[PDB]
Amino acid sequence: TPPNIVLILCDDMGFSDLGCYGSEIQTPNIDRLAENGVRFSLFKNTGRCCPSRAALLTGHYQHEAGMGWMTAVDEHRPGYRGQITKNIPTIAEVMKANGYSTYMSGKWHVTVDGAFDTPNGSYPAQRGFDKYYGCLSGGGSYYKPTPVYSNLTRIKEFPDDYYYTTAITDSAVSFVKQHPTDKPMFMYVAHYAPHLPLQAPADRVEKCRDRYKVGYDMLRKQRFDRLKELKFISDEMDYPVYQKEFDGKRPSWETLTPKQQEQWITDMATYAAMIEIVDSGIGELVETIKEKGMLDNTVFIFLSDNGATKEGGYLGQLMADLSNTPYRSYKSQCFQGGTSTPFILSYGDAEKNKMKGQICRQPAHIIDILPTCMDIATATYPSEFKENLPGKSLLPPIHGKKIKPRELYFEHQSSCAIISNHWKLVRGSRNEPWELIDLSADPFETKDLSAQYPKLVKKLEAKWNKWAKQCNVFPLENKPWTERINYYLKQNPDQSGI
Ligand SMILES: CC(=O)N[C@@H]1[C@@H](O)[C@H](O[C@@H]2O[C@H](CO)[C@H](O)[C@H](O)[C@H]2O)[C@@H](CO)O[C@@H]1O
Ligand SMILES: [Ca+2]
Repeated sequence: TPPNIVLILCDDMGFSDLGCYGSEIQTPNIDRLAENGVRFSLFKNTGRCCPSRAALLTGHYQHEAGMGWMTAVDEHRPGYRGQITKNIPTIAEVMKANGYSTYMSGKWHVTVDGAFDTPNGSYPAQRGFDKYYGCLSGGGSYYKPTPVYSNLTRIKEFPDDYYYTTAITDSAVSFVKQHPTDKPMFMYVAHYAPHLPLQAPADRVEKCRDRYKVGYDMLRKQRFDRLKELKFISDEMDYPVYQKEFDGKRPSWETLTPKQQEQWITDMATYAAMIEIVDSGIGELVETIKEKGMLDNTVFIFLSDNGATKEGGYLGQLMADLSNTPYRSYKSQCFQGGTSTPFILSYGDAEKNKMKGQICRQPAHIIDILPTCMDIATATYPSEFKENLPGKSLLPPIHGKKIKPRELYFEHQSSCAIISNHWKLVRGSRNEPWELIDLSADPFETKDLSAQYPKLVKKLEAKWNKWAKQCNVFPLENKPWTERINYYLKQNPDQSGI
């Protein structure tokens, strides 16, 4: 059979949150996949949950798939349907067409929020997955997610010790146990952790608490120094302290009150525990693949949907500053902090890892997941659809072939970016000017060159506008969350996603 693929996606995890990307968070099972396999330094995602999940599932830019913004509202306009289109197959439908058994555990977040009570054609088990267990929602608690579905069956009752991360791991383990080993398996594990709220069993929090007592300044510099030791960042690079995003008043650890420090420690220890429990679960899933005799014919892939968030509030922004090290800004904008993710690709067969323990510096985007999975599987695109995938297989550069130049596109809430070769043109919103960043010299986006290269600003801006028009990105929208939902509910309260 062609190789099994286990595709693991964490939620709002920052660039340096894994041990193998310089973390104080202990991720021994993920780090072992990295040691066996390859880590990417320049893998980017969209900056937000629903767009990243649409792009991952389709291999297309988010607006082409109908998810320019979020499942919170269907805007009833091209690019912004709050839901993945029927008109582009998902990775599950592609793998199924090539004889794969398809399983998904965890967070979907590409079905319109108004369609949570009855399947509307966009549910996981209607879009290529033979088995699904998880919550369709992008939000909610670890103790009672809603709505939870087993395929198309609504689950209303939960055992008294329910924890969503544990249920995701246990459902994935159960799918592998039941998997007929004469068939290839495609397994998507969409973890909720470390998405808010901050919830974890007390023993795992207390296991993490001590290391956070030193505060974020000591921990953040230590992550930076580990990123140099690990060869993610050149020895000469200065430790970046970001002031712009804190309105010029970034509070040093010593500036917080005792009560604020104690709350930051508890919050970050809880965040760490949430990731450690995912890592324990990855351990369990790897153990199950071994027991089933599947390891030597399995490929593991790990990434995050978007950078760490400041949505938790003031102390949450300081958590996200630490998590996104060395990069600026957060989830929901197109700077490096919101868009940079770890990316690991690990063959269970040691001999199939041609860059064992190394970093691959191929620039890449979450659109690359589907063509990479099709290359692993020697899979053909379903014959009823024209194959127009904009992304690239990432297999050639980890099998010794030369890095290829990329042109990558970003938009979220009128935050916009194009990466073209070593250049990044980026804006925080339509209310902020384009900034031109030389990523080769200035990966932390600290020095705007736009005044120095006005012709290049114009060329990159024109490339971005051509992409945006072609992908149904326009018009841009930046109304904040509640105002935006109310506006489009008023325009058209049909949130059925039919
Ligand atoms: C109640 C309310 O209006 N809160 C909103 C948040 O929902 C929103 O955060 C997003 O929430 C969705 C919910 O499915 C996902 O959890 C997503 O990951 C979040 O980005 C934020 C956005 O800034 O605004 C309010 O807090
Ligand atoms: Ca997310």
